[PDB]
Amino acid sequence: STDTFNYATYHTLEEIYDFLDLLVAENPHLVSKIQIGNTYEGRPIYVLKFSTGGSKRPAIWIDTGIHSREWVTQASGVWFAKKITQDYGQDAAFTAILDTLDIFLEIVTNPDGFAFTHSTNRMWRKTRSHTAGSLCIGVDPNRNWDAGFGLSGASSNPCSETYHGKFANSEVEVKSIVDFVKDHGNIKAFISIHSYSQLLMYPYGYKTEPVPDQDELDQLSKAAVTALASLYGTKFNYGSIIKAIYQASGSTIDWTYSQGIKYSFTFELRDTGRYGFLLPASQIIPTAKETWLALLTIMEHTLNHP
Ligand SMILES: CC(=O)N[C@@H](CC(C)C)C(=O)N[C@@H](Cc1ccccc1)P(=O)([O-])C[C@@H](Cc1ccccc1)C(=O)O
Ligand SMILES: [Zn+2]
Repeated sequence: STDTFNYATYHTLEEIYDFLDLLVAENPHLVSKIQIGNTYEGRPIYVLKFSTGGSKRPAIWIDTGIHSREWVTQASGVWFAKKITQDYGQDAAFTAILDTLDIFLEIVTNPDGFAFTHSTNRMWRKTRSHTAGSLCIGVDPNRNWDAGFGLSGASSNPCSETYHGKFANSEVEVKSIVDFVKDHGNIKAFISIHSYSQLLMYPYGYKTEPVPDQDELDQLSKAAVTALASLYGTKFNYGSIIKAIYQASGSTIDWTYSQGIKYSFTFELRDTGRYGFLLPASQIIPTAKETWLALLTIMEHTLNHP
């Protein structure tokens, strides 16, 4: 059951999918699973919805595993799902969050990539869509969104790690999120989680110009990384994507923010390079724990600022 699940190890796609079902079955009045589409290879795409009721409540969205090799992100998502059901009705501050906000959690945002990192190539990053006249496979799901699509910060070469695709939303894994969010209409925070580098970022990645909500986002980022540090002393930096890392066009939070989702953030988790993507299983739960502190901070702020 989810009480006997090993949270400190990396799992396969099937185990994570079995986990989703276990958690819904153990918490039928709190947690449900939504299929938002099928991947290029036909695998279902699922979102957990955590809700104490109401009808299209204001919601936080959290996604992990958009880039499939980023294993700590999926492993942390599993932990978060469990943390939510452990804490609701036990922790008062968290209970107050979920008595008002819904939470949507997409643990494996790129299932075909994820299965590929298990079957064939531990370092696979992209989707697994085939591109004609190319033998190279896949599109960078973090360059396929409709925000500066195709501008500097992405590549038109199908073989590139940052290939943008033929057009915005050409990847079904991306378009499925787009349609979910637009159909929902009441997403107030959108958090995309990646690794590694220990960063918390707000938009834009595609241009240098500051977002109009920059001072609010920046101070929230400061509050979040300070919360994160309070646990093991892990040091995160924060800023716009373009300043903290590099120019990237067609990325997720640029899109979400342009739809009016003000609290659009992207995390880069542990570590800063020693292990990079190959983070030991012994760092899964501390990464998750400290990251949960940062998440609490953003959620509470979203709760309090309509
Ligand atoms: C071999 C390697 O490291 N490749 C990079 C991606 C290529 C550009 C070289 C990468 O995979 N970056 C991931 C994490 C990272 C690694 C080293 C330094 C900094 C970051 P990333 O999660 O894939 C970085 C991410 C940044 C981002 C976040 C949100 C909106 C726009 C861009 C991205 O490139 O999508
Ligand atoms: Zn990434």
